[PDB]
Amino acid sequence: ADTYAATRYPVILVHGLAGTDKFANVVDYWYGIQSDLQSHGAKVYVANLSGFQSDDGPNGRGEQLLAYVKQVLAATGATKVNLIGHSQGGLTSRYVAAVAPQLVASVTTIGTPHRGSEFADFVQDVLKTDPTGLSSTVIAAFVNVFGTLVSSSHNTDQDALAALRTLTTAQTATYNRNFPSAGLGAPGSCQTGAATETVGGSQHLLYSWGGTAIQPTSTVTGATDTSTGTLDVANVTDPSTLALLATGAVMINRASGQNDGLVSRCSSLFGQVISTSYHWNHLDEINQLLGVRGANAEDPVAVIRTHVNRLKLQGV
Ligand SMILES: [Ca+2]
Repeated sequence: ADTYAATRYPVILVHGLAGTDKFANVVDYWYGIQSDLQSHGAKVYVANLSGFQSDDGPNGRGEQLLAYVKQVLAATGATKVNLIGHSQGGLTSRYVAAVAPQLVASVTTIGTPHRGSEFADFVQDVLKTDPTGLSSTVIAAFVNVFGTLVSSSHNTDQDALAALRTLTTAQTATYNRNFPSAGLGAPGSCQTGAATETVGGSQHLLYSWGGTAIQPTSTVTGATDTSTGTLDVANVTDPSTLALLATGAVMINRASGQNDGLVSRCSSLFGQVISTSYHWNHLDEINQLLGVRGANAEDPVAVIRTHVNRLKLQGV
């Protein structure tokens, strides 16, 4: 054990997707990340949140996270925390930094759709005419795969789609207006904002990164998966690999540009962007499923570890 990742303030990992900190009630959402960071001296706490309504609604994920943050502080005697969120967890983290600015030292978002997801938009369009979504082979595939990851549910296939409602372009637009952030860039610029923000007289360090495995091609039509080789085992041992190429292809046909299967490069930009060139799909970002990634995908565990050291070096 060493102190490479020993930050001053505790680290809270904030999940996204359908709910809780587990996939199918048994697999850790942040696969293998907590034990790694702890072996490097970090104090890590993993949030467990629920709900499909907006992050700022009554008893919504935002309020749940805020309550959790206060329990962590009260138990540790620490005065602030470092928030690291994935997918919707980046939106959740934003709520806490906005309503209790004095309790947050930094906000890092990984593959967060700050400006919405074109796939979430597509699903909303289809259910307007096929309340089932199944007339779409892409939706069927998405549901089949992501339905198996839902924890604590009696209708996992339904819940798999429910998790996309808050990620639409329209919903995030509303959220961004009610919860502005210096970390966001100007509208329609596909540029990031400021590296820091001063809120309630508290300074926050702002960071982000995302994956761009899915690239547009002139010829799955119109898209290619750059995370995998020719004959890649990740295409077999991880069912989310081809599922996210399919959803990413839909995104590209909806003018998203390069993406991770659910979040475009432009939508992910927030604060200081470490990189968006990682050859990752949305689940590779969190070492899923079960540590499986394509031959061209970088090590996500190493990437996160290096970032917690980065925080330490910044004094948080
Ligand atoms: Ca994977």
